[PDB]
Amino acid sequence: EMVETVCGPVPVEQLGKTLIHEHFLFGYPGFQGDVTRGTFREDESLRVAVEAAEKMKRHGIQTVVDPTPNDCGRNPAFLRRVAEETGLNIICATGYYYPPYFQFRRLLGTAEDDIYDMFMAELTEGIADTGIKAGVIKLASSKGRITEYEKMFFRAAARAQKETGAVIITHTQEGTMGPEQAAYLLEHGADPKKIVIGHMCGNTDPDYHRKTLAYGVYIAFDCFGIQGMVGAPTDEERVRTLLALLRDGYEKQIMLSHNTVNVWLGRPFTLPEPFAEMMKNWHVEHLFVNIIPALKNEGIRDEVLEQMFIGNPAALFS
Amino acid sequence: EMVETVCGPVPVEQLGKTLIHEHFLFGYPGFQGDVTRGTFREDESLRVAVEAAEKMKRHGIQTVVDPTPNDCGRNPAFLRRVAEETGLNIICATGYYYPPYFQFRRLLGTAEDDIYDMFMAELTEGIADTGIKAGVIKLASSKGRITEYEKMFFRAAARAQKETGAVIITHTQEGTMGPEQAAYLLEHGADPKKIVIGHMCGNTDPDYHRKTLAYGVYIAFDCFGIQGMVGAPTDEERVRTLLALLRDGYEKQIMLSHNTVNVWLGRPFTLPEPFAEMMKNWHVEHLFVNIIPALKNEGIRDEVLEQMFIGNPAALFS
Ligand SMILES: CCCC(=O)N[C@H]1CCOC1=O
Ligand SMILES: CCCC(=O)N[C@H]1CCOC1=O
Ligand SMILES: [Fe+3]
Ligand SMILES: [Fe+3]
Ligand SMILES: [O-]
Ligand SMILES: [O-]
Ligand SMILES: [Zn+2]
Ligand SMILES: [Zn+2]
Repeated sequence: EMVETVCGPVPVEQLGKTLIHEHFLFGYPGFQGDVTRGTFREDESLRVAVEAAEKMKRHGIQTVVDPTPNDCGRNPAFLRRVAEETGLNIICATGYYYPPYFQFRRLLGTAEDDIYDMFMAELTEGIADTGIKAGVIKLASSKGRITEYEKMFFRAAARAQKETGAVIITHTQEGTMGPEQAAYLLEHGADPKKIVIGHMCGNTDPDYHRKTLAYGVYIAFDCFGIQGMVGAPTDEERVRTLLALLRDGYEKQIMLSHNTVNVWLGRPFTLPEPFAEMMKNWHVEHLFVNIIPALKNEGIRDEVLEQMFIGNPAALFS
Repeated sequence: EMVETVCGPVPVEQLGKTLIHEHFLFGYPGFQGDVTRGTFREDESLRVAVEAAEKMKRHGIQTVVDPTPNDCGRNPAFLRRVAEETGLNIICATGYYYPPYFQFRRLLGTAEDDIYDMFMAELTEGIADTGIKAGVIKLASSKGRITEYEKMFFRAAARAQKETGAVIITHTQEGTMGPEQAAYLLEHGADPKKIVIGHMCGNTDPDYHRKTLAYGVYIAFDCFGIQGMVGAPTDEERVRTLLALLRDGYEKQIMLSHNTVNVWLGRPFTLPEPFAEMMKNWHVEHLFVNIIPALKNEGIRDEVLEQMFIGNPAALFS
């Protein structure tokens, strides 16, 4: 029926056309240490975010999932300000990026319990004093493995999902562990229809994807526009991969996004022109402007795309 | 002549009796993600900190070095409030606890430069907008090695020390790398008389210490009261070790402290009773009330102790 957004509960029927994975703000853990050179300018950042939101509304986006983790600068009140200004629905996450705070607590024996308690509080009571609840649980695993640290979060996540029916969204590292993540969450009682395995576009072998899809989870091709960095494949390889699965009838299990960071937290930087040109398409219109057109030209039907941006999010949250 | 404190520049002659290593606030990196259950209560925390400061003043402490790293909740304005209330001098640090924020920047090729630039700005311009400058650079290495990540900070630190004459204070992990740290900083032009190698009390082999002292650096026995946790020796083993070096004439190179955390950031916790009893003496009076008395009884002279708490800090900062 309902999903919690940064502006409170909203009917799932009303979510409409949705990007499953975008960041208004994001910083890599440790950004907070770099405050003297990386101080947060709220009014300018709000301007950039409101601009990004409007752009999305231009292409009929009514809802955005912003899964920024707790230790990556998640800022619910700021997201609420963006939503209040634009009418955009924004759903935020509870979760951590892929030690030693939770490692210390593991020494105390309470760590996995504390993580569960955190998920429950943020899903059912509210984030800090913002009075905002998260709508998704955010998980991430490492390249080629789900570490013992990460598994605590996975187990906590599963446990929390059973109580709340919250959606789980995942991050996979460099195209690994898709099936392992799905299998492990299912072992601990999670519901596949409530799970999105993210960053699947980081692997070009459609066999890998089918292995993941066999579990009945959603997968996200959510890194469109990211090329030539962090061992990423090109958008063409993504399209090629995506086409294979669409033709094989998997549309009810696939969702698309860019994983943009519209305001970087911490110290400003400039990608060097080696990297810069390859990333030039990493913005929130790129799906609408460049990717979807190519898909049409390869005979993907509007009924199919609507399953991805409208039907799938709707089913996911219902 | 002068050292920067949280209340601005102060003549070194006026620093007086000094604890080289205590924390008013501290949290392990990642504490900020646990905001919903670990929210910071400023007025209560300020009360506890002011209490801790008064305790120290009772035993003639005029100056405290608080080397809380940037990503561990370092809060200069808060420290300034404690100092303004108590007349205590508090010197704070610039530095990081022992990825991926600075790992990402290493991908950009600017990381070590950015770190240096951060040290320079915080030593010579100010921390954020607080108008407070750090008085020490804070470094830490891992158990049994100084990683390539950590070396960036070491090289940045050395470089900064040459420009500013700032003091470097270090953390060693479980009694390793003392001599390596000293040797590496010296290779890059750091001045041994401006370096304190911390957590030396984590190793009980006085040969290890002498190896470190041969470089002409200060060493800190700064974990008094910490027992039965993370490879910590007992205070008795510390005393035994300390006595060997005092009798061998190293007093001009040794300093003492407790490495207290008076307000933990993040989620409150309680130590289990197995751990809790061993740690019962971990407070800022313990040196004064239990350790120094034992040293007197083993015939350590007041002239010697004064070299440690007064002469050494004074020489260190001058
Ligand atoms: C420039 C490299 C790509 C990148 O940083 N993507 C961001 C999006 C949010 O989480 C990520 O790591
Ligand atoms: C309870 C274990 C001991 C402990 O927490 N020491 C703290 C002091 C400050 O930096 C440390 O890591
Ligand atoms: Fe992301
Ligand atoms: Fe410390
Ligand atoms: O991401
Ligand atoms: O410490
Ligand atoms: Zn991700
Ligand atoms: Zn330390």
